[PDB]
Amino acid sequence: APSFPFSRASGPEPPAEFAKLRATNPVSQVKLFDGSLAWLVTKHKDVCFVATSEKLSKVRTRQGFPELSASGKQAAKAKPTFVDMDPPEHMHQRSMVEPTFTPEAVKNLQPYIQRTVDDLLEQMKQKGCANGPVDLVKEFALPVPSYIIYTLLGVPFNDLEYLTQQNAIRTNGSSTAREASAANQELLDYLAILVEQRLVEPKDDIISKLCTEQVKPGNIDKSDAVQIAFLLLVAGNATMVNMIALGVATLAQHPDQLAQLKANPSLAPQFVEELCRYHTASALAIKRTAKEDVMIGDKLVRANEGIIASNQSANRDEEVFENPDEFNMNRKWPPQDPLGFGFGDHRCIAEHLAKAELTTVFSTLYQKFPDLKVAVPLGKINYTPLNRDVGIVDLPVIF
Ligand code: HEM
Repeated sequence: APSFPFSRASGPEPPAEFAKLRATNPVSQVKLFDGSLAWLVTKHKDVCFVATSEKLSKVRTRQGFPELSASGKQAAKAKPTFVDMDPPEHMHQRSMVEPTFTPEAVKNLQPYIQRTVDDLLEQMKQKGCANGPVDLVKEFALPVPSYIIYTLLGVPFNDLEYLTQQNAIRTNGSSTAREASAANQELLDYLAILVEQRLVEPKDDIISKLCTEQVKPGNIDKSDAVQIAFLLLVAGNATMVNMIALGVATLAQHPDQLAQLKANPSLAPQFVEELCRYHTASALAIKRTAKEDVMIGDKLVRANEGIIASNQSANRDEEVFENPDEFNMNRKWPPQDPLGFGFGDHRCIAEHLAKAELTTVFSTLYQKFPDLKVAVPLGKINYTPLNRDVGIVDLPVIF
């Protein structure tokens, strides 16, 4: 059995194994970092089944749960938030914070989203690139999702820049473990203090809603509220940064499609749908353990055996998406959903927010900077390490 996670075939490409497995062995065993074996599911139809089957569990203290690193195994010990829950606990807690992420709520947030993107682009203009390229990640891709999610949680304007930097330090590949866990402690301590404040005078933010509607009635206590606020911050932010940077890089590699976006910014939604299919930047989140024996394709998954469902592989499934390895924002979409955001009950709570952010960015970026260009050769883009989720560490641009 091959070791898993697989490495990406190159900087922007998924692992090569998935294509071979989809054609010859779509449900296979892989070897995890700790020698334990797990089942790997690679086809769109089977990913959808894993994501929704009531015989499979996300509870991480069940025997056989497939942790991919040593830190996930100790992370498993902490009191769980709804990302690691099964029904009916899962939706009991998830529904406490879902109101802010509904399509209606996200529609009302659109003016604020546009203003955040506008402001940060204008800052970047004023900084200019008269002394060399600027890092689109640091100047724009990192603060855009960071400022929005922090603001929704209830962080006041003056604290945004410091906390944005701390959260970036958490997941920066060149941080030592001491730097990353200190940045991590910094974030938890700040949220605990903000929870204490909102318990005394609530405002109009997610933490205030949790304090008022759940903590004070006793449905949860303040430490649960900190953990839920922390989950909402860290679950999607690094992914959002990578999607933004990956969109810019992808457009630089497909000049003809960038020219269409420049001449019709209303194509941004369709560009965003294809970006999220093609660059599946969160590909290791759909994991389960089997509560009972369960049949997936021609394999029997025994109870207490772990499953990993690759939505990355599913998004390149030739049986669903014609010419899946071509980036085509003008593609015709089948009936089946792309799985960039997962599937079923656990499907990314922030799907509508994330798409509205991505769509606002790509309908605005090139209207502001019609000559935005990646300043290094495309073969020299600094992608994330090949053993991690696809992403871009830094992206020098001129405009
Ligand atoms: C392009 C950006 C993003 C992508 C591609 C993405 C992707 C995903 C994926 C694949 C999952 C697993 C879903 C499943 O189990 O079926 C997920 C879950 C989740 N995401 Fe996102 N995400 C993004 C942005 C965000 C943001 C901005 C937030 C928070 C503000 C967020 C919060 C969550 C949470 C809380 C879950 C767990 C939901 C649950 O288990 O009920 N994500 N996301």
